[PDB]
Amino acid sequence: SFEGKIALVTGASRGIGRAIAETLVARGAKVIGTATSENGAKNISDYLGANGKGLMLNVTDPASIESVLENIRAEFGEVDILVNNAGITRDNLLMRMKDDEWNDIIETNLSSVFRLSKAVMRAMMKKRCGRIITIGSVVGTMGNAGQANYAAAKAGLIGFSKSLAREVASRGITVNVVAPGFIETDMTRALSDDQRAGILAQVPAGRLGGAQEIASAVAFLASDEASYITGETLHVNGGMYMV
Amino acid sequence: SFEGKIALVTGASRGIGRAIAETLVARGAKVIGTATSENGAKNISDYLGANGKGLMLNVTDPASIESVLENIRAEFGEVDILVNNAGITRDNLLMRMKDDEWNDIIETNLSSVFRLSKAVMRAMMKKRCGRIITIGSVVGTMGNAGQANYAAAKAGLIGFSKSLAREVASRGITVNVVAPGFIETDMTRALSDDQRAGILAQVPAGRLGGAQEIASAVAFLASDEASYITGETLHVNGGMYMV
Amino acid sequence: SFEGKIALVTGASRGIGRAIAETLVARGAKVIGTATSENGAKNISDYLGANGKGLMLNVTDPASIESVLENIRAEFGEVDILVNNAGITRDNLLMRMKDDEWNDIIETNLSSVFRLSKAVMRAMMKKRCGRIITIGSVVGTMGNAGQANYAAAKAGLIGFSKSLAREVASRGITVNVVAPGFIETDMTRALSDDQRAGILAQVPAGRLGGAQEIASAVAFLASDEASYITGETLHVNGGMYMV
Amino acid sequence: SFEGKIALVTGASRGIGRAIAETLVARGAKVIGTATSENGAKNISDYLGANGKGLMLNVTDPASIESVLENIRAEFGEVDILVNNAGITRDNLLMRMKDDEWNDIIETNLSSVFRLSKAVMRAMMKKRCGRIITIGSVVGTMGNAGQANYAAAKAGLIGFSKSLAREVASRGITVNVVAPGFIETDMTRALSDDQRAGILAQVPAGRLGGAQEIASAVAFLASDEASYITGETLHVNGGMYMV
Ligand SMILES: NC(=O)C1=CN([C@@H]2O[C@H](COP(=O)(O)OP(=O)(O)OC[C@H]3O[C@@H](n4cnc5c(N)ncnc54)[C@H](OP(=O)(O)O)[C@@H]3O)[C@@H](O)[C@H]2O)C=CC1
Ligand SMILES: NC(=O)C1=CN([C@@H]2O[C@H](COP(=O)(O)OP(=O)(O)OC[C@H]3O[C@@H](n4cnc5c(N)ncnc54)[C@H](OP(=O)(O)O)[C@@H]3O)[C@@H](O)[C@H]2O)C=CC1
Ligand SMILES: NC(=O)C1=CN([C@@H]2O[C@H](COP(=O)(O)OP(=O)(O)OC[C@H]3O[C@@H](n4cnc5c(N)ncnc54)[C@H](OP(=O)(O)O)[C@@H]3O)[C@@H](O)[C@H]2O)C=CC1
Ligand SMILES: NC(=O)C1=CN([C@@H]2O[C@H](COP(=O)(O)OP(=O)(O)OC[C@H]3O[C@@H](n4cnc5c(N)ncnc54)[C@H](OP(=O)(O)O)[C@@H]3O)[C@@H](O)[C@H]2O)C=CC1
Ligand code: NA
Ligand code: NA
Repeated sequence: SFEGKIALVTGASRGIGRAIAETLVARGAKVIGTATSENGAKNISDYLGANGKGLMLNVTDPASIESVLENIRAEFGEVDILVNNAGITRDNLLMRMKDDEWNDIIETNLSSVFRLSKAVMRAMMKKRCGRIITIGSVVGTMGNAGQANYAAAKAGLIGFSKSLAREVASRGITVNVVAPGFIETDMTRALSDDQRAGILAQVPAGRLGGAQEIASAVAFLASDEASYITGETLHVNGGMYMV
Repeated sequence: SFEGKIALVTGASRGIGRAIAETLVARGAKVIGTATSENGAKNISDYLGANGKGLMLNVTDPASIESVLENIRAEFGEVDILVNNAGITRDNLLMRMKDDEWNDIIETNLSSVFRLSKAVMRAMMKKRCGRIITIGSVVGTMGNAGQANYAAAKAGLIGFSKSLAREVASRGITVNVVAPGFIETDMTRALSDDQRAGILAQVPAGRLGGAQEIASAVAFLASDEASYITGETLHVNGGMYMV
Repeated sequence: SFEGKIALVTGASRGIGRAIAETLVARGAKVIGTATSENGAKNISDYLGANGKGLMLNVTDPASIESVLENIRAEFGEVDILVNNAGITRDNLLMRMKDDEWNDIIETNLSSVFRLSKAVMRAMMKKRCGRIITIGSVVGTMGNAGQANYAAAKAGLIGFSKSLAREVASRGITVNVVAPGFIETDMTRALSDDQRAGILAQVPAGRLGGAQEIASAVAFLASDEASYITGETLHVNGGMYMV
Repeated sequence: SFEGKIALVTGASRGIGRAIAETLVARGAKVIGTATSENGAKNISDYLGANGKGLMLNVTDPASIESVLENIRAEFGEVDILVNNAGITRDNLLMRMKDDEWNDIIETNLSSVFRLSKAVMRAMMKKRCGRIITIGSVVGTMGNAGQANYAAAKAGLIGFSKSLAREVASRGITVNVVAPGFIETDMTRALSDDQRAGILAQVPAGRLGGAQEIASAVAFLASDEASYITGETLHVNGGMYMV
């Protein structure tokens, strides 16, 4: 399914990013997963073993981006599949939201998509084949109190993706977004009973999503069987929102 | 894979419906495909072989629906996956559109979705597992001059699907729409050389889609890897429209 | 603002339809409001007085539609502004939904839009000016358990409107949808405390909408100041849903 | 009318911003319009006369924002209506897009919306009344080749607006977006004869929009007749895109 393809998955330490990396490996890809520390990069190298490696990447630092891409090109080849998964939250109601909480979210969650996409596009255009998949959020579509920064970044990456899709579609490259709802992570596992119940009440499916479920959606769009899907957002949210 | 799941694909004679039926068989489903005539049903039985059967079905006729589902239950079992693919066009500008052209489109393309979905839901709710997937159209979301009837039906089945999705989500059933752009079939071949050039100019991918590309999307949603996707529309249109 | 214009408002007896009629009159229109009984038509004639009249109209009966339009053409002139407000509900979970509850909703809420729009379009096309505005619902966009019929009709009229908009836009006619959320009516006034509280919890604004608020939106789109809005849905729902 | 309401319109020198400012004055608002230079501010003061004032504002500079709002509070009072109209383009295909062209668009077109909205919200929350309206673009929803930066900002401000809308709705404040299609201004005049023909071919209305048509939409949302509209995008594009 992905035999001979090279994938770059940003933020592949755990959860969604790790499930994406593992799924792509399971279906034949060579995967480079990234973390913000050399130790995180080591842990990624450890689970990937013979099927890829971990590298330290800061998606807000241009020099870090060039270093990582040159390493990949030296050891593996040109990136066929880019999965923009790295992302953070800095929640606050707007009157409490600090300028840094705004700027860091825009930089890490939106400007990252610009930087990484631009860095891989030339080789994909030459090859007349490629996949760019960004992990958005239901919050980008519905909005959410206390997450106006996160919502701005997650909505903004859809506008970005639609525009890039229009630029590259004629050369067999697709550019799409997967938008998760509530996914079980270490964060949600630490919530109280009342807090989890409050989350579940929002989801018609009546459960949290799994990291693997997001990985399944990404792997579908990354495949040869999604060649006619571009500029699309695939919502994976148990019916929490419906558009 | 779909080992031991029973799928009903309406309108499986050719084009998108046939591609869906073949894909579901290849991945382990027992498939019942339908045509509007007994001769068409036999042709379906021929290609399905030991993995399924063709039946004559008119999706506008309640007696036909009832007879077909009883035949399926007697020979195979209860339907696990319903694919509402049957559909027609009756194109005209509104000023020329005949009552029959409106009504036949509503009955064939919209009311069919109600009738078939209702007819399979009880058993899916009992098993706490099910898939309903309806083939929509880009035209349902974009609109198209000369197709106000078709657009009404294809938009209407999205509203229907979101509502049903909300009713059944907590019992492990998903209800989704796959919305193709222009696909090379007997619905499209009838266009002129300049209509085809006009359509191609609207598609960033620079090509018509293939029937197998829609089948790939349907098969993804029908699978256990799409359990957290419900009330969603998956657009497969080469970038012709982006939402 | 509407001096010299003729408006037809279907279902103008009370609530939204009556507020629409009154607002259009207040801004200079001549208004014909419709009801399903001769007595309802009388009550409309009574509030409209010198600024229009009531007529008995059944939006599912073609002969009734021709009769009403011929009366309007004789007494007033050609319809400049059509507001499709007539609509019903027949709520039920899908396994309890009767065929008549499906068919009556499609006929009254969706096929009506086809019939009335077609009946007024020729004169608007000749005049190179016109407005068609249909009252949709938030349910058409979000879906709702127990309203799959209503949701199908309300979503279907958006697809219809987009297609018709594309057909007529070049001749200065716009075709739009106003989609209310929860509006205070006689129905909601009769609800229990717990029932009203359950509704309000869904609405960030924390109140029900007024019939006049929907009328304001319709009057805006009907005006000369909305000439560049077409194929659009204007959601008036206090933030109950956001697209 | 807006008797005794104070409106701030960013970028009111010409085009859409000027039309918005003039419309709000004509309907009784006291208007503060802004330009990036003192010479531009005087030109605004000239046209506003006794009904308002021009001020120099840079929406990327926190000190400029603070100074301007203090000037408004000292002379007029607290802002009741904020119209975020200031915006720029820095067009390029992604492969040629410079870091500056990305960053300046994000700062000017997206982060400005955060900064200005935050700066007026406290007083609106105290009064239990307010309007925030941001000028988006069709490109935010559709995407456009060569405008991935602009699209990211214009999509991003929708996510922002939905989130803020959710925070403030219960206190009688609305937060909405008006999304113009192609409007005859200094942003568009720079296109070639064949670009203009290419744009016109994409607009069913068969014409560019007027600046006053956007002002009409803004004025409707700013009014007391749009109290139940929040978190909404009002598309004013002649049918160029339909959602
Ligand atoms: N419910 C959920 O969890 C949902 C998550 N998402 C999205 O999924 C993605 C994964 O996040 P989440 O699920 O919270 O799980 P994590 O917090 O495990 O994933 C975030 C990853 O991003 C990396 N990262 C953070 N900052 C930077 C930076 N400056 N440069 C490079 N990498 C960075 C982290 O690296 P490190 O490991 O080195 O710290 C980490 O691997 C995000 O984009 C998030 O918005 C979307 C919808 C729902
Ligand atoms: N082709 C395209 O570009 C696109 C197609 N679609 C949708 O995809 C679906 C399949 O389209 P496509 O393969 O192109 O179409 P085809 O016309 O090739 O096939 C239509 C199928 O539906 C069956 N059918 C028609 N009427 C009825 C009825 N009353 N009861 C039961 N079955 C019926 C036909 O049966 P029989 O063989 O007996 O005539 C046939 O098997 C449709 O829903 C269509 O709207 C959507 C977007 C684009
Ligand atoms: N919360 C709400 O109330 C909302 C309502 N809407 C929509 O607003 C519209 C008004 O409905 P509602 O608010 O329930 O108030 P009403 O029930 O007062 O309005 C319905 C109107 O439709 C007329 N009508 C019913 N059947 C027919 C028919 N066959 N032919 C012609 N006219 C008919 C009725 O006529 P008569 O008076 O003669 O009985 C009545 O005037 C509907 O389209 C509804 O879907 C949308 C969103 C929210
Ligand atoms: N024209 C069109 O077709 C469309 C426009 N839009 C949007 O409409 C809005 C106005 O567009 P339009 O009238 O065409 O544009 P113009 O270029 O005519 O005007 C832009 C305005 O924004 C001001 N401005 C620019 N940068 C800054 C800054 N850093 N701080 C404060 N003010 C600034 C300008 O000030 P100065 O005069 O001092 O330079 C000017 O008043 C924009 O947000 C644009 O994206 C959306 C869709 C279509
Ligand atoms: Na989708
Ligand atoms: Na809208």
